Amino acid sequence: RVVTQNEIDRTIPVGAIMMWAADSLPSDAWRFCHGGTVSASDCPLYASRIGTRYGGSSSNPGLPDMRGLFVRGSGRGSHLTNPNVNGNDQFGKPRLGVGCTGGYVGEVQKQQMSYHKHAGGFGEYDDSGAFGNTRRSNFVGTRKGLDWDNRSYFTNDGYEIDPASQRNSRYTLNRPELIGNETRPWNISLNYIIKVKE
Amino acid sequence: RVVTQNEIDRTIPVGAIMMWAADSLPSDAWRFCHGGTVSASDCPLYASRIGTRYGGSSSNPGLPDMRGLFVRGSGRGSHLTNPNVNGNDQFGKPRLGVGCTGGYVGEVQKQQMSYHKHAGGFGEYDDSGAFGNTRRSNFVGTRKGLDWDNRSYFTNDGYEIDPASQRNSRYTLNRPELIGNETRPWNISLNYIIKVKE
Amino acid sequence: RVVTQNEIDRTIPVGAIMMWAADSLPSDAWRFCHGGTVSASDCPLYASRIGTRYGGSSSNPGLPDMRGLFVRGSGRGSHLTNPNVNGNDQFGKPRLGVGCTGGYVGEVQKQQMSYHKHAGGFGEYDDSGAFGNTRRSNFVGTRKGLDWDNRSYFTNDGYEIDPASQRNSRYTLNRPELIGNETRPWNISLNYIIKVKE
Ligand SMILES: [Zn+2]
Repeated sequence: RVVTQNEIDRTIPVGAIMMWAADSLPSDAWRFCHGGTVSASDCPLYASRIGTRYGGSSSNPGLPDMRGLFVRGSGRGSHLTNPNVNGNDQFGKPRLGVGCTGGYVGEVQKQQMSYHKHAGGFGEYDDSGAFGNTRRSNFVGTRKGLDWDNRSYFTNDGYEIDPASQRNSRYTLNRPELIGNETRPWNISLNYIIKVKE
Repeated sequence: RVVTQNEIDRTIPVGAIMMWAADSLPSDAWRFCHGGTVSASDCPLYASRIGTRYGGSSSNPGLPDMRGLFVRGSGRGSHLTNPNVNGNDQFGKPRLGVGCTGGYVGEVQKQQMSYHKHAGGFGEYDDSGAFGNTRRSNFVGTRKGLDWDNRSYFTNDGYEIDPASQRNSRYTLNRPELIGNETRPWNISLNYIIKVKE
Repeated sequence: RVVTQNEIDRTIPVGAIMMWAADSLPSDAWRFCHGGTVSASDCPLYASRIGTRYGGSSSNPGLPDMRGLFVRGSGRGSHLTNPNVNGNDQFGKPRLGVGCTGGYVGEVQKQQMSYHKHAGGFGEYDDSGAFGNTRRSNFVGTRKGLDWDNRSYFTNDGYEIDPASQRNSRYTLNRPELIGNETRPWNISLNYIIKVKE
């Protein structure tokens, strides 16, 4: 059977986004998601379906600016709402779905890390750590001079303190370059492209 | 040359997933990945290629529910298996590829953060921190009353303890809103759509 | 209007990447991003547009190997460059855009977490924590034997120290399975596919 023009938008609707493995595009059917605009007269289905939700004006609708961004599904689906990943576990700690959701379509979220604790390098005999404690074992502390009206002294920020040339295993906090400015998984950077006209 | 119907599935095969920049779809060729079902008689190539791997039944195959989820490649490829990002570094710490992999196709993984350490706000002269230590320098500790049969006292969970109105630089632990319920990178939320019929 | 062959590449250009919800592909128009190669004579537009940027040779151009990887947009766009997510906040801490960027197209980044601090389980009266401190309140410390030429003792790595069967709420550091080998958000694993020929 021979294919007609109405099947084009059916196959890839204007408004759709995919990835692109190079730096330039071969045709004006697609545009980069780099925050430009399109002309509404040039791209009437983009103007009608997307409008100004990514900025611009009705005459020159905005394109998404996805440079630097990861993508997640909008909303919160069955893998996140399952009761078995919500509520608190047997130790009273929230399960890993709690507080995790996509936004509305087009919403941008900043980097974040879950709250979490570490066991400290000092402590005492009583079961009275401000934020919890281990069982008693081979751990240092003092028997002298304890009182309970002090400050909590902060840990450092996870970067190394001593120079690499003077460290060994026990003077090194972390896996190499794990701590930095950004929370993000292993990833490849690609361009995102959006379909704007037939 | 004129295009025939067999080239449709060639160009975008049923089973393919991309992103969508709005809240509704213009045709029934695509469906949202929101965990619905399709009819197998309506969508025979979806029924044959995908079947019940995302749930549903043979008569009404399930759609993926990608709401709230990021996407990674299934498996573990050259960027993760390269020996230069595996094994231990010169300080005995596992390199950043270790333990990092995609799952099988359709597998869902929960949020996670790598193990890591911080330098503590207290310590002693001996090279005997339970979890390691720095070199000796301008760091507080006590010379009195040490013993080694105590508990380790936990750090807090990274949220601020004192109110913003009473903090300054040194009373503030973290970058603003960095700590929260979720580990995730900077991202935009979009819909995912799957091709279900011609 | 009847559709001709030149509209194929227009609709989905060779070089485009999307996702795939199964384990095999129905036609040779697309290939998995599993690090293979294609033949340049079989796939001349792939050879001309992509060349050897993902490896291989001019005669047999390489395919991306996206197995295990997430995707982010290349570059750094308006959501990351906005002055209101850069610079330092009122406490002198860098806002959450600082240091966050996509790479060049095809660049791979390793997992990372932002630097951050926790409040320690010990401290003293003076406003002199090496890495900061809270206000004075109900916090343990010693009044005896302080000096300032010690080491900083490290925290542990966030994994639990005591066995689950012997823990309760206050002996448990973290949300269940939050700490592991990998920093990554909630996600689904899928195949990535790239368009290589008409
Ligand atoms: Zn930490």
